[PDB]
Amino acid sequence: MKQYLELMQKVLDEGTQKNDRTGTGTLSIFGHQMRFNLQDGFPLVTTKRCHLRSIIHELLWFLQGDTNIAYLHENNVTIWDEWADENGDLGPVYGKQWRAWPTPDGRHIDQITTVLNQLKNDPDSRRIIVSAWNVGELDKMALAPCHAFFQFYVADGKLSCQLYQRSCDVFLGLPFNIASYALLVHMMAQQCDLEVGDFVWTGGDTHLYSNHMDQTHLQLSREPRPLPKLIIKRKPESIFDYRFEDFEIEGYDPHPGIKAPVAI
Amino acid sequence: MKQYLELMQKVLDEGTQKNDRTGTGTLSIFGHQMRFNLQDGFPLVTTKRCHLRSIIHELLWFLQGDTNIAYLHENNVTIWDEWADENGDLGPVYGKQWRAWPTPDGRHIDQITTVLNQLKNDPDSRRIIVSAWNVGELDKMALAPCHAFFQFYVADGKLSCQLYQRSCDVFLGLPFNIASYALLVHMMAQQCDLEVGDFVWTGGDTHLYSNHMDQTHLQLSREPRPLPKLIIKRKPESIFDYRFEDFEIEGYDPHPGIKAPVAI
Ligand SMILES: Cc1nc2ccc3ccc(CNc4ccc5c(c4)CN([C@@H](CCC(=O)O)C(=O)O)C5=O)cc3c2c(=O)[nH]1
Ligand SMILES: Cc1nc2ccc3ccc(CNc4ccc5c(c4)CN([C@@H](CCC(=O)O)C(=O)O)C5=O)cc3c2c(=O)[nH]1
Ligand SMILES: O=c1ccn([C@H]2C[C@H](O)[C@@H](COP(=O)(O)O)O2)c(=O)[nH]1
Ligand SMILES: O=c1ccn([C@H]2C[C@H](O)[C@@H](COP(=O)(O)O)O2)c(=O)[nH]1
Repeated sequence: MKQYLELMQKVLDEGTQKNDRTGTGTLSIFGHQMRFNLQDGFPLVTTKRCHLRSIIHELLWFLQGDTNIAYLHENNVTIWDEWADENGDLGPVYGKQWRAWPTPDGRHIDQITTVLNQLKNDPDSRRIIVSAWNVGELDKMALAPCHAFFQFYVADGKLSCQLYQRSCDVFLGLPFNIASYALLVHMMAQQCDLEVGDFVWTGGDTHLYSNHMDQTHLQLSREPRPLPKLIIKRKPESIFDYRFEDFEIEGYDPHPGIKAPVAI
Repeated sequence: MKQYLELMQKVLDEGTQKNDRTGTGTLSIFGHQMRFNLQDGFPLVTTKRCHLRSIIHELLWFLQGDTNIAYLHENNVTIWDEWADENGDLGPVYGKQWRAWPTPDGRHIDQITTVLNQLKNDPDSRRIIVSAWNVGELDKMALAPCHAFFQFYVADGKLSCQLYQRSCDVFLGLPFNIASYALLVHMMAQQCDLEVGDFVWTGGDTHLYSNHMDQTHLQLSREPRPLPKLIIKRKPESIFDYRFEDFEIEGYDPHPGIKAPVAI
């Protein structure tokens, strides 16, 4: 994608060499924002092949409030396995914060159903936020959240979303993080009889790891193909009721996949 | 300043007319970012006179964990007055979350001590964040956090900071919020022997209120002037014991302070 290839070119031309907790070394910039008008096409990378199945299953997993990896295993998703303890638990991560943020006095707030009730009764609110950054439970999480915070806004009967991502692995994580959030914006728009607006991505530490530089220069020498189409074949009774097979992706024809190591 | 003024015209050319909680009406955009190189001077507006004594007093009030406007009265800062209960209290707002985010298990977390220790021991960290968006406590706050989430970054001996401001009053609040955080970046750079870097601002619902258009049109015809320079006259034993006496701006030659109606 134009926006994606241009962030890669910007971290290569402006990135400073940093060290990081996984030992691997990075090229790094701080502060970046880009926008995708979701009516132009579904924002899934065409310069290397990505796999929808995985983006969808992790999204369904977040929406049920799940933080154990067995659901993901049942549907062949492996990326969470190094962080999981012996019982497959990742601790209070995304799915838990989304659906059941713990308050000081006993309570639990479901941030997803709150947001659906704000878009319905009060779409002009400036407080239609979902946060995963629970400072209090961060010591209990397998990984502190990268895509930590997001805000929805409604305009001419169109739903927009902005995500604050504190840390971003440009080459490996970001194809999946933007497809994940753009999918949640078609799901919340369908539920609210709203049209799709913009998905705005903002990054804190936006980086390329040192052992991704050949890969990066190969992908960037590929010109983008036309952006694919998302078809939802079913409007479920609630947002928690989407199954994998409601979603069809049309017109997706990518360049060959490019592999690269995950820094631990 | 040119970034701030470019944003102001953008909200007029492109802003959607929205109804808001006050009734006043607004012109609005979603998703906007601004980079301020702090080497080039202090980012306090020159097109209208801003009063540094109130900026510096609100911020020392935050850093001490205080949610009662008593301190701000001793030192004449008003603005938090319609939101305070008869005992002068705002609920667990900014300062309470910066210094004492409360767990489910009784304990508290001092996010400013955490963040100073991370800057003094692990500067490459992509988790040097402090959040004021405490979901389990939003209902006990008089007004939910506008400047909600920020992240620090260390690259070539320089300290940078990025802010997420969910809802923004371009005319009134935004001049004060840019100086306030740029100021914090200077106190943190000083306590941690780092040079100052970039201050990056990211907004959600960025808006201009209807009854501000005249003052905005007056401001857009005035040219910006050179930025001031912030001298910090001493080096305190901790970031918690700074004082009004310690801050000085050389080179501030603004246009007159412009009066404009606040919305309740
Ligand atoms: C350094 C780093 N660490 C991470 C650790 C946790 C993550 C969890 C999820 C995601 C983003 N979500 C997905 C969700 C599914 C897949 C992938 C990523 C990557 N992908 C693997 C497939 C793994 C496999 O062989 O089965 C791939 O590289 O193609 C997936 O199918 C990124 C990370 C990162 C990440 O991208 N970078
Ligand atoms: C509509 C609106 N509501 C707010 C809610 C309370 C706020 C609290 C803090 C700040 C930002 N902090 C400061 C810090 C200093 C000053 C002001 C605000 C406003 N101001 C007034 C004086 C104080 C007053 O309005 O009572 C001025 O003359 O410009 C100050 O000197 C803005 C708001 C807004 C805000 O920006 N706009
Ligand atoms: O959704 C995800 C999850 C993780 N990461 C990356 C960010 C960093 O490269 C790494 C997490 O390491 P820290 O930032 O916590 O150090 O994983 C992503 O890009 N996207
Ligand atoms: O630091 C601050 C505090 C408040 N506001 C503004 C944001 C909105 O204009 C209004 C708060 O209204 P809500 O967003 O909460 O609805 O005050 C600022 O811009 N900066």
